[PDB]
Amino acid sequence: LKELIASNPDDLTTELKRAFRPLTPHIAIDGNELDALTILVNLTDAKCKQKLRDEKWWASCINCVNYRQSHNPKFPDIRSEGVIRTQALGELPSFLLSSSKIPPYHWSYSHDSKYVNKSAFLTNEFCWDGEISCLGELLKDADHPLWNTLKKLGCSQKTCKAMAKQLADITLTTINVTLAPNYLTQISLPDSDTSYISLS
RNA sequence: CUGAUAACUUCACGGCGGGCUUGAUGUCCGCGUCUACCUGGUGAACUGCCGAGUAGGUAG
Repeated sequence: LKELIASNPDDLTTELKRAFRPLTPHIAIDGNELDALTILVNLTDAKCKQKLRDEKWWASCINCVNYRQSHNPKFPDIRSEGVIRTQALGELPSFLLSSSKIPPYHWSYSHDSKYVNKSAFLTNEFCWDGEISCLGELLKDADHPLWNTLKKLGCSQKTCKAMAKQLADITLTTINVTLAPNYLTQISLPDSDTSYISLS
């Protein structure tokens, strides 16, 4: 929503740090991606990564979609040991609310304190012309645009892109919380007349 | 069968010093409140004597 006509607030560099992490609508790019990804590779480990993009590139930044999740079991008790990436099942009357009424794209990474700097390149949002989602869903095909920094930035060789294609095939259905043992809030209610249900 | 069960935040602490609000000021003119008017004691606590005695004691 903040395009290249007003992409420079000219105060300091908090705009990229604000627009990477989701609490707000996102910025749209067309071909000016080299302004972002020469900082993005140098976020971990500005026109310096051009012989060392190919290090810290094996599986570390790729593995952080498995720990990326839709729903957060660490609120407000952080020792929970989960990952939940499944939206809902059902629809409501209109006076009630849920996380179904609003678009599911603000998902992020909650696993570790030392791997905070590894949630880049696969958890953020681009918003090209609408249907705003994350990067792991729209990058599962062969013919894809905006690949100028794949044909030009020659440090990124073609040996691990197919692993990123085949590793993120099906992940929208995996749910695994384990109640033995953690700090998970668990509750019981009568759903039927006799058969209670211990939901969470 | 309650986002389940459990869950002692606390110790010390000097906002003080100084300060001329004043000057002047015509509220007045006029003005018919009037008419009418039963609070009643049914008959109802008497007749005498003494006291010089509107005071005081008696008999019935």
